[PDB]
Amino acid sequence: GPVVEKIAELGKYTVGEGPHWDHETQTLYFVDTVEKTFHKYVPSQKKYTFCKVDKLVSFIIPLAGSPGRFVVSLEREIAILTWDGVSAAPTSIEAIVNVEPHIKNNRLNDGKADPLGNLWTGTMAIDAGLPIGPVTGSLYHLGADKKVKMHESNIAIANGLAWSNDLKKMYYIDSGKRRVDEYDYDASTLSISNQRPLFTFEKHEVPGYPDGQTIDEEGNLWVAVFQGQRIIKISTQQPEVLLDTVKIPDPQVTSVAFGGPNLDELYVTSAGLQLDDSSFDKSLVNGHVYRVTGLGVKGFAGVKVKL
Ligand SMILES: [Mg+2]
Repeated sequence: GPVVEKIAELGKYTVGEGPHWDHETQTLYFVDTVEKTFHKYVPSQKKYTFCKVDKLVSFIIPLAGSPGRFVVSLEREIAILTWDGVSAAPTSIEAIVNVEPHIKNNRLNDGKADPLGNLWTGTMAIDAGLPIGPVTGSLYHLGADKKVKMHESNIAIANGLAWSNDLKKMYYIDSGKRRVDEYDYDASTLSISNQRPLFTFEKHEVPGYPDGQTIDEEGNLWVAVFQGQRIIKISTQQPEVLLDTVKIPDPQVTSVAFGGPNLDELYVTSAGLQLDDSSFDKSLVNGHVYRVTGLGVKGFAGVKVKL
């Protein structure tokens, strides 16, 4: 019986997203895509701060070796944000690369560093829709040479990413496909190949859409289910195996990250934005942040981007 706790200190988010646990400073970072804000929460000291920008944002990841600098998305730009962690505006922003300069109605969505510190992230139409909408996105990684390489195309809603502990596989979610895919991942060349479905929602009566994901020390995936009011735990040893379900009060669960001193607390973001064709009445759709404990598994600290 896991225990799910609403973090009252944090309030309500329109689309809370992109949780990142920095273990060295025991700090959780996350974003609100639609409200154009970055957020910082220090649980041990009950400290909460935010930063405002004027572009759509989708991730915030500390830069390796540079305290107070972060790699972030600003619409289609990957940028370095210099932020003191407390002032409401950044100190400076420096663009690294625009991934799609000539696709004006796209944006970056989910992004994460692979275990080697390479940033992987995908794009999507700003007006992407569920269950059907424009399909214009692609999946990229950024090299330490500041050039992007494309790995996948025809993505509707570029979402959660994770890598196996032995660095042989990569897991990926296009929410439009309502499944989690697995790929063979070559750490030497950074190539992915042999795409196959790992877990298909329709085969297991799972409502909603997969969104963010993370992996634990046992190699199982924890997947946020947007419009499913839950997180699910799924096997990576065998396809199509649902291991557990944990209900979250907010229906629009968006993403997940392990954190806390012992890396055994699961932080969970959600979205209060009410969409058309929701399966839930508006009084239920709030956008709180949750902490889940007693899962009996640990995960890994967030990886910094090397760049
Ligand atoms: Mg997402």
